[PDB]
Amino acid sequence: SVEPCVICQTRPKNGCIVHGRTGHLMACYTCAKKLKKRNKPCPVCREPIQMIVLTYF
Amino acid sequence: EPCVICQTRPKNGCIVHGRTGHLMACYTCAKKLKKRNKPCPVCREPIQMIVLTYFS
Ligand SMILES: [Zn+2]
Ligand SMILES: [Zn+2]
Ligand SMILES: [Zn+2]
Ligand SMILES: [Zn+2]
Repeated sequence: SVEPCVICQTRPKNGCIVHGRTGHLMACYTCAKKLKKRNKPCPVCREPIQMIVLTYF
Repeated sequence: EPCVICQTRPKNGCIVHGRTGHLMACYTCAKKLKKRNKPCPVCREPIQMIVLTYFS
């Protein structure tokens, strides 16, 4: 999607939530860290945030 | 923004090296690069890991 981060609605989607061989790119990196830090699941699949990847194009 | 290699499939292959990832290629072209021991196209750094990427 060409939309911004689902949480802050301002920063770009650059926080790949990675769980196994798939990642879910919906949030910015800082909002993705905030979810993981507060022990929140992946917004898309509600599966635990195994790791977060600062994504660039 | 199609895959830079096959110019057809979407960019869904996150080349991951450390905590940063470079999203320029599709997953199957990204596998092909890693398989053949080719570096990351963007930074020419080793492909540690490839991630099939999907949006919300
Ligand atoms: Zn955000
Ligand atoms: Zn997920
Ligand atoms: Zn491709
Ligand atoms: Zn790279």
